[PDB]
Amino acid sequence: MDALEGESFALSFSSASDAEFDAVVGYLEDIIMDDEFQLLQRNFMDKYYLEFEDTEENKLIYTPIFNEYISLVEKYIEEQLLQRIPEFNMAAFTTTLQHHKDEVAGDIFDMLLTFTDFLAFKEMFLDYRAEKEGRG
Repeated sequence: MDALEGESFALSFSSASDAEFDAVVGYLEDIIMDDEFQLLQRNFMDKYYLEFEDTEENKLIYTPIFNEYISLVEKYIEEQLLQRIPEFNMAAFTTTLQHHKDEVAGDIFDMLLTFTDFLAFKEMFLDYRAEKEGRG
């Protein structure tokens, strides 16, 4: 496939349009495949997947555990990005990302989606434990 697009796109300064946005997406993938990231993720997931048990009642332990993930993992990603971008805005980034999910690789964000999607977070752990029993 081949096309020609580039006339009314952007005025003169490209950034939040797709130039800078995409740039961030790249720096993200570099960390996702990063060895140090694989260790940290699996390290905490080893305990988290244990606490998250399929039950009919809701436990209060889910509140502290969740906050820990947002302060440990979510914060980790932010810090790593700021190391090169002191003017980064993770707040406005994530908000717009929700809609930009139509352009950016959805399969990739699906992982980060666990930032608020409690359904993806839980389903993620339950799926991890299922693989331990050999299935799929």
